[PDB]
Amino acid sequence: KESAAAKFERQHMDSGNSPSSSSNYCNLMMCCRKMTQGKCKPVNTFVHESLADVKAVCSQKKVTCKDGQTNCYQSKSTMRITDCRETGSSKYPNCAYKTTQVEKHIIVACGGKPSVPVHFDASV
Repeated sequence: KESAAAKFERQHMDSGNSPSSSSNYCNLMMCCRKMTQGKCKPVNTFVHESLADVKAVCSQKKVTCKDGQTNCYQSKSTMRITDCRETGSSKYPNCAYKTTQVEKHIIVACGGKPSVPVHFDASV
């Protein structure tokens, strides 16, 4: 019975800067949050930075996304994301995730008074 945001965050703001590894965080978080149910997540972008800033990003700069949908917000600065993907190897229940470390502006979706980020659009 989360306000969406908290769960969205735990699915996305993995947290803690770490410019290394890749696969480890990818599979670890998915396992930890047991999102490796019925079918696993072919793509998901894991943020590894100050969760406090995410709530600020939400309340920083609206950008018209590649649709003009929601009211998506671009981060102040480029943040550490580990862009997580299932390799052409992932075989549920033997799911196999691999991340791509990139420093890009997360594009988050804020709402749900008091305004908190509840979805993600993309990162650039």
